[PDB]
Amino acid sequence: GTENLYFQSMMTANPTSIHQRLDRRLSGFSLEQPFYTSPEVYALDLQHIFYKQWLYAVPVCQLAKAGSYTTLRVGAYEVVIVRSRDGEVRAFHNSCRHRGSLICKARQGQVAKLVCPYHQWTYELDGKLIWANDMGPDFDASKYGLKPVNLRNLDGLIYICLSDTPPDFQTFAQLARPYLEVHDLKDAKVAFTSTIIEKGNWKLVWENNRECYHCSSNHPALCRSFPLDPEVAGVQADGGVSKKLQAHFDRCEAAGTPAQFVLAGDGQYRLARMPLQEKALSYTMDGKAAVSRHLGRVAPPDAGTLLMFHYPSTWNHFLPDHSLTFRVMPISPTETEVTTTWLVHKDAVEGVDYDLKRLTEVWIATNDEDREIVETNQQGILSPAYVPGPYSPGQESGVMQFVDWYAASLERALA
Amino acid sequence: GTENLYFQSMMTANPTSIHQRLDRRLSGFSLEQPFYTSPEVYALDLQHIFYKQWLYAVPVCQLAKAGSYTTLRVGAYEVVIVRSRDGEVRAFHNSCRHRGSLICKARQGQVAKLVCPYHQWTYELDGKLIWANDMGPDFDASKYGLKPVNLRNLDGLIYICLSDTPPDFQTFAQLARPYLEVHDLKDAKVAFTSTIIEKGNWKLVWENNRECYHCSSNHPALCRSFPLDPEVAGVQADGGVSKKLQAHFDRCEAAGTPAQFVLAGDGQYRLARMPLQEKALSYTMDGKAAVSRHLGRVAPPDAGTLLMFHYPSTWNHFLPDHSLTFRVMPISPTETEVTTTWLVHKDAVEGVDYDLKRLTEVWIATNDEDREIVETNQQGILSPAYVPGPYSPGQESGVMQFVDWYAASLERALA
Amino acid sequence: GTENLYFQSMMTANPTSIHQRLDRRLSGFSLEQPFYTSPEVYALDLQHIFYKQWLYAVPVCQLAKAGSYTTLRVGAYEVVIVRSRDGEVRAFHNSCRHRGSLICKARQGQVAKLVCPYHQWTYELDGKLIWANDMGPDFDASKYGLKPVNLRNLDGLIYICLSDTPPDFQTFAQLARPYLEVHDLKDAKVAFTSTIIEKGNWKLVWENNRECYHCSSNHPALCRSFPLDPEVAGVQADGGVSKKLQAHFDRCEAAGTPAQFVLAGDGQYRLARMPLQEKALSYTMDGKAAVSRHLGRVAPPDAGTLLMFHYPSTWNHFLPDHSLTFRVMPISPTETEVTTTWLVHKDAVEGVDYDLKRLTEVWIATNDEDREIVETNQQGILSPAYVPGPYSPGQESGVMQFVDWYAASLERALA
Ligand SMILES: CN1CCC[C@H]1C(=O)O
Ligand SMILES: CN1CCC[C@H]1C(=O)O
Ligand SMILES: CN1CCC[C@H]1C(=O)O
Ligand code: FES
Ligand code: FES
Ligand code: FES
Ligand SMILES: [Fe+3]
Ligand SMILES: [Fe+3]
Ligand SMILES: [Fe+3]
Repeated sequence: GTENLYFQSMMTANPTSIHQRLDRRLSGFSLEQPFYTSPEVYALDLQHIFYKQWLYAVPVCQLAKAGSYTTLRVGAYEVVIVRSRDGEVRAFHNSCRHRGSLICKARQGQVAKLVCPYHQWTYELDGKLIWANDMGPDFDASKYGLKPVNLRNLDGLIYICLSDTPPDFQTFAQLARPYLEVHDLKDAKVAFTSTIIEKGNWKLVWENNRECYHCSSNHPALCRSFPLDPEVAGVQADGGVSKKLQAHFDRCEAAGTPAQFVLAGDGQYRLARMPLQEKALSYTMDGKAAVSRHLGRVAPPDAGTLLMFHYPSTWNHFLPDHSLTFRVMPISPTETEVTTTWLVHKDAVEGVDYDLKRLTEVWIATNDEDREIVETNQQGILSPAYVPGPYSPGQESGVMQFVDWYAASLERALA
Repeated sequence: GTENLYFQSMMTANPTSIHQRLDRRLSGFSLEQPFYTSPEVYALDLQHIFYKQWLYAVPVCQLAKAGSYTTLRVGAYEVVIVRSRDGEVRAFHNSCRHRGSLICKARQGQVAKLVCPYHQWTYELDGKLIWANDMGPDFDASKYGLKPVNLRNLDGLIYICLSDTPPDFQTFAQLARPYLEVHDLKDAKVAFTSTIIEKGNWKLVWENNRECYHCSSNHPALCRSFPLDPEVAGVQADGGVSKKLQAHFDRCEAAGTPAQFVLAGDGQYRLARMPLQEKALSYTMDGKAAVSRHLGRVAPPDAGTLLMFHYPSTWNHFLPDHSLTFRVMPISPTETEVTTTWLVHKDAVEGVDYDLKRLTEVWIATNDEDREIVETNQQGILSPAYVPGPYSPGQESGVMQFVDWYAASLERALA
Repeated sequence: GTENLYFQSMMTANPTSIHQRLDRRLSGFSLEQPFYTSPEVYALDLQHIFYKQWLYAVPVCQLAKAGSYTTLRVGAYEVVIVRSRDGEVRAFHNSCRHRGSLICKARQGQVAKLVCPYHQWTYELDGKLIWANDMGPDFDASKYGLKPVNLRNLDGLIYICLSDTPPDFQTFAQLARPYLEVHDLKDAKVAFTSTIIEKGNWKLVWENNRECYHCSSNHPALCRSFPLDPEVAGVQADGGVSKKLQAHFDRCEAAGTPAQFVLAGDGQYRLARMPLQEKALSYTMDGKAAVSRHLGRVAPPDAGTLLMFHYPSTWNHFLPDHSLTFRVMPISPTETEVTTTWLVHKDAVEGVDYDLKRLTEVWIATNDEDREIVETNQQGILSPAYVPGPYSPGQESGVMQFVDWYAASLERALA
């Protein structure tokens, strides 16, 4: 399979020479092999991208209850996110300060205190070490609380940053709020979660995500509701919006629902509320709303889909009736974890207000089709005969946009 | 298992120092550990041996039909071999020139055109890019056809070479033709294929193949039909042929069937038509022909077995009634893929002219026994206590011959 | 799982800089990450610790019969231990001197001679090559006997050393004999063996073993019979023995059973006969003897447990009724094999004198609980946020003792 091909390919690969490769890179072409296949570049992507930027973790509604927690792995980091006694959500390194053990072993739960399973060093929900057995009179517990992790709440969506010197989150947060607040995500519940591993590099997952050049042949279910128009998927709107699209933005905004396409100065994130195809209202097989009790106050009913990406961790679709978040996490040079979360109103009842299959089938199928595509792409790229090829200017503008953001971010980090 | 032992062994291994190891190598001894166990030597074997020499791929009869194709992996290369519209068989890198994707995902099939599953760039069966959607007015498709792979047809057997500067194939092809043509391989069909992975280095598979020192204890089925006489398996005939053997060569050649032992000047290949044991006619449990409708025009009926090896990819047995090809492909430092293909006349009918079990049981068993032997050999070699030992001059002349060819080829490539 | 976390963690890890890390190490703290996670340190641990020190292999009673043998893997070494024709137990490298093959493929068995399965080079049970087929007149078999492995018999327990220059074993052997001889281990049989792989570094297995700081929360079955008192598990007795403990040592020694705590000058090994909790006599759920026919002549019946450790390979519990040996063998940087062997009197009859479940359930459970603990510890340590933490002086004195022995041994080896 791909794991073998990965080993085979790295055996004869030329040196990574990253500065030389970055120097000769042209924006209109796919990346040279080792960006997608080498452990050297993968290590740089972890150190300089995933461990330095803000990352989407989970919806805040998963931490609704007192003492609730959820855990996730980011690269080699094990993080626990908890609702503290004061109602604040905080994140910590899930590593006991005694001898290093994980403290929370389950993916989610509720606790009164964080108690290490090894020797029961006990921490308060704010990270403070409040009991350590028989450590002697010269032990200073104030030096041994859990190590915090930088955390922000983006209007009901929890973001974290593993750096001691996180970049600016506030510009993004301020920009996004008008678009997100109308979805009332703090009042959501998780209706379903799907976690899959795709056997391709995280950048291949993103390049695939940032175009619909592949969609008509590969996504029969999605194409019923999501338009193939390159302006929707891509970033050609940044230079100017078509009349048809602006007319949609205006219908939304006349109705009080922010829609207008906005792209970060540095290209890290984009928000836009795009029309669905034809008469579709939601990502379903019949095109109608999946949930009869809407999540948020979006108007009009055919307001379409709020697209939001924030590199490197997340793309999202916020519809009038429900919302979907996607989290991208690196597993190895040729493996990527994608977590899709369906959010519905907290009072929407499964079997009454929505049907689980009807709610999820379209994107379950789509993700599976994307995974197959990404994996097939990865296998060809592993050939030593692979060379960069040209992106379509009309169909892949969004791919070039992502690859530029990635290369610039890496260049800056290596400076 | 062996994968663990591989990791354990490389941890404490001395540096590879390949030039120093090559310098001190004596031809009468097995190779020092890292030749059989190290990823450093494995990488050199791929780069300098498998990616530079002509390799057996598949019988041409698998590409009998219009638009037929077959795919194979050689190291990290994914290759597709196709019968083009003009009747020519060509090979290409199975990597789309857009973003790199595999084009043909199945092991075999038929197509009208080669259509990439990702964004449907469409290629003619000669590799030319004939359609690429929405690539703009400055896109030159003539720069983006599939990359060709050097290919030859050795009398019904397809060989390929991954180098842009392939070595001479013509000397071998010219020498082999008289021996092969009488088997009419272009009129064969594949009756059966067996693919196994042996957990030993590709060179251990070859060293095992090039002797029958192990045969009497390890191959009860084979020994019924294949002689143990070292002159048969080995290369002592190169210095002079025994009277008994020459008498066999003469029976064949008086009957118009080329038999005489011939060995390449550089040792890369050897052809010889050798007698079977006793009264055996074929590789069966009862010694009689497996197929009643013969593949080719070999005479007399006890002409025996045409042995042909061509390093590094193939050994072969061509009998009067059917033929067997073996393809050796490297998987990792301690793994090798061996593909055995049974060829019979295209009009031979399974259940009438041959029985599948009767046709295949002997070599299925033999390959399994060889695999066990090679794997057991590999495990001992992984010990840091392993040191070269002496080959038997009488029983292992053919092993020394292979190891010399390998070492010389590596020396020349590193020069 | 852990294998992924291992790969993730090594990607961004700082250089190992082992001399710098060793230089700054403080004895009161857990080790810096790469000691527990890096392949570089693992390679040094194999080369300088496991391949240089004496290691426990198996009880001699497994080699009771003529021509009996047993095999084990130590790192990448494959070793065979055999009872020779003269009654001596010897060990050899299980690698044929011809081409390297394993000779003995089974874990245990009996043979007349050691016959290589490949080409049947035949060795006497003392390693001498007595037959090699068709090797020519200039073959000197005296140069090609099996390579010996240094072996000692510690009062019924077989120890080996992979170095050509083994350290002193005699000081340990002489010290241990009075304690061990009363267990009559030469008259034992193996009642049961359990082999498990724990997904943590071998040093984490040892650090866990050398404290009961974790025991009250994690070992309900064990705590019924094994005391939590830090003086029992640890090495605080080295500076002076409590009155209660000395009273126990005196009961044993008045009765002729050596008990007194003794610790090696260099800390490599320790023997002590410790009291069990409450009225317990053995490691059972009811606290009574597991076997009605005792192994050895220990007195009094509540003499408790003879604890013996010898780094890096073994800890042991010798009770009045039966004994348990534990063998620690490295598998990878984050994997360790632990083999627990229950020894009972050779005439003790399963189903009459002991019940298999009753005999083994306590330590089967305990080992499983330890494995979970070690694996959870390993996962947290893999975080790049992991930093050394302080050991409990009162509860983890034995952990510091082991870590000191390890660091000193590595320092000396690198000198
Ligand atoms: C639906 N795909 C194609 C382009 C947009 C992307 C998304 O999920 O945002
Ligand atoms: C049958 N074995 C032993 C020597 C020849 C080899 C072969 O398959 O060509
Ligand atoms: C029972 N554990 C805790 C300390 C002693 C250790 C042992 O098995 O020797
Ligand atoms: S590792 Fe957490 S209390 Fe010891
Ligand atoms: S990768 Fe083949 S058409 Fe895009
Ligand atoms: S490898 Fe043992 S006899 Fe040949
Ligand atoms: Fe898609
Ligand atoms: Fe064989
Ligand atoms: Fe324990």
